[PDB]
Amino acid sequence: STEDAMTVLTPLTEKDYEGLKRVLRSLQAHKMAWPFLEPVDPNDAPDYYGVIKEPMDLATMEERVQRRYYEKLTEFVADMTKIFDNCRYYNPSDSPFYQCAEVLESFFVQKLKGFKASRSH
Ligand SMILES: Cn1cnc(Nc2ccc(CCN)cc2)c(Cl)c1=O
Repeated sequence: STEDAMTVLTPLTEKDYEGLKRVLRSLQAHKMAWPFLEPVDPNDAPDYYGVIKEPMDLATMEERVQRRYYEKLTEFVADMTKIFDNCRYYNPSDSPFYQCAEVLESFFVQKLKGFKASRSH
């Protein structure tokens, strides 16, 4: 679709980055975002960094958004998707972390669809 190819192909502008920061800020303020605000503490999960290849967290993405790290929206979505995929990979489905990744990813998808619609019209 128009938004699909534009997500893959259209380079991010300074205007887009205003939308990326807003989406991220709305995630950081969500009540179920508490496990993803900062990197996982390895004292809380000893084997986490031995099994998770590419860890990710909202503070790392905030730094990358600040430094204009992302060139395409797909790269931004890929980093965010890693946060939730890493969580559901390491934790059981009845874990509070797992449940948070399910709620927050749905919330992110709602906000991402709003951002994609604002770039095209
Ligand atoms: C297994 N596992 C553990 N903790 C997670 N988040 C998280 C990050 C930081 C803090 C407090 C910071 N000292 C608490 C929880 C995730 Cl996401 C996870 O999967």
